[PDB]
Amino acid sequence: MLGLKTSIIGRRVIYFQEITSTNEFAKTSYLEEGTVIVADKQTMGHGRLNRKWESPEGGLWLSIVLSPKVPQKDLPKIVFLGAVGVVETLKEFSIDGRIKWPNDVLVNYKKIAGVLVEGKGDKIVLGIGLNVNNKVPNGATSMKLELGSEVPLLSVFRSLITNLDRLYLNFLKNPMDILNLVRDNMILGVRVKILGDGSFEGIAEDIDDFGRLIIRLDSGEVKKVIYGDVSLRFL
Amino acid sequence: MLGLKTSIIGRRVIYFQEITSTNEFAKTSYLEEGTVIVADKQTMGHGRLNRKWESPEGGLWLSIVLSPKVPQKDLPKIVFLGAVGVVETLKEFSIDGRIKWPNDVLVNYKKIAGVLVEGKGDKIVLGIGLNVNNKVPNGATSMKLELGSEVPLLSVFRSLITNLDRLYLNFLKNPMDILNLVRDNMILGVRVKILGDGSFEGIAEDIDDFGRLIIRLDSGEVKKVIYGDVSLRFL
Ligand SMILES: Nc1ncnc2c1ncn2[C@@H]1O[C@H](COP(=O)(O)OC(=O)CCCC[C@@H]2SC[C@@H]3NC(=O)N[C@@H]32)[C@@H](O)[C@H]1O
Ligand SMILES: Nc1ncnc2c1ncn2[C@@H]1O[C@H](COP(=O)(O)OC(=O)CCCC[C@@H]2SC[C@@H]3NC(=O)N[C@@H]32)[C@@H](O)[C@H]1O
Ligand SMILES: [Mg+2]
Repeated sequence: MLGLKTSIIGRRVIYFQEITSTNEFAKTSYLEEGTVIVADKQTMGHGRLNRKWESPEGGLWLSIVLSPKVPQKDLPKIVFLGAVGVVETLKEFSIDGRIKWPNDVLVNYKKIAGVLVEGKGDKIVLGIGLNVNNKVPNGATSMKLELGSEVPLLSVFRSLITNLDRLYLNFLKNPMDILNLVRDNMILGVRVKILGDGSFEGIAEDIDDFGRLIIRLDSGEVKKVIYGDVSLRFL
Repeated sequence: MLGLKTSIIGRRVIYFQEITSTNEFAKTSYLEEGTVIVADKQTMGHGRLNRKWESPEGGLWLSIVLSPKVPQKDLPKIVFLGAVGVVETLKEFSIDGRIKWPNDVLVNYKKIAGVLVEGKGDKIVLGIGLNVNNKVPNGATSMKLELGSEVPLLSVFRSLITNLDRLYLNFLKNPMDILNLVRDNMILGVRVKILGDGSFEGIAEDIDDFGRLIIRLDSGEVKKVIYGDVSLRFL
């Protein structure tokens, strides 16, 4: 009854009033590619590492099941599909979102969405959390806060699924295309701090052909950061 | 992201752009009580006694998994929950839906919806097919044809699910209650022909305390029809 016209992503959609985590459900259950897992709220929303993702009602919390027949080298770009897709849907709603490497979407520097990719077996789970009408943690923002009025969640859902379906289909044919869209939509030419041990600081110059953030330290040294137990903070 | 507020029916919803039959999928798959299976269109939709059910895009084709904790004697009343639920939704949209024993809902004697209940052990699948905006076979009707305008499919879904949840919750507590609702909404006091092992004609006067259709033949003889391998036709 949703009448989705997408080719792959959205062929099936499993909705929950409540759930622990759409990402967890997605990787522990057998699902055909393109299946979307979505819930009104998550009791155990997951961020990177052991971080929690606040998932109260009013937001868009979903996971998509993928099984891309592309070289292993390209898989790390899946997170960018989610991020660019969010940016595209925000634009449709007249909101300018900017990507903060490697998985965040910011609006005027406030986090409005986060992307979490997990790969179990030949299956890949693309998780996306977008604040729409829900209240958010201090420092974050939502579509409702940016526009001044509630946005129909289903309208956002349809827009995002349509955008992701297109990005994904192109990704399967032209896997390097997404990087271009990312460069044109991410925060660069600014100073950042790379936490963790070996912690350093420098200017985020660009992302390379593998999706690595290229940083120029004050000494002129160039480091290439791969995203994992990695965290980027502005300063 | 649908934001359903029902207690049981609709705790989860599995949507398909296309499927063979929601009733088949619901009977076959391991699903929790309250889970709703809905598809834009069915390729192998069916009615009773191996009959085909046209399921083109525009209609509401869904199945609900239930595990009614009531005496085995009350299970046959489940089909009425479906029919009454549809009638209420139709009335909310100002369409005069009336129940035709045993599983149909008509508008001016033209079928607009059919209910098919299929029986496992502790699991019951409540299937409902309601013509909304889809083309229908000659002699049938749709909400769109009745209203002279297209109706938002999602609004009909929300209405029906809300009604069914309330009706189901009450059924668990008072299994006899639905019979009153069936009586106030069923086509009665008219001449009907019952088809089973042979056939006979008479006035459909009412349903009894077991949901059996009471027929009064011209001889004054009273027969009690149990819905099974039988068919009812108006003269
Ligand atoms: N609702 C919210 N809005 C903005 N920021 C939030 C937020 N909830 C938590 N945060 C902050 O963002 C950080 C997490 O950032 P990270 O970069 O590590 O992680 C993320 O940004 C990924 C979030 C992925 C969420 C989706 S929801 C659908 C699916 N199911 C799941 O269980 N997860 C995925 C937290 O440590 C918080 O400080
Ligand atoms: N779309 C339609 N609208 C009105 N009448 C139809 C119709 N499609 C078929 N019919 C007629 O209705 C008869 C079927 O009547 P019955 O009383 O036996 O059976 C029914 O009326 C039950 C139909 C149940 C349909 C739902 S759709 C969701 C779920 N998944 C399924 O596969 N089935 C259920 C057929 O033999 C046709 O003559
Ligand atoms: Mg019938």
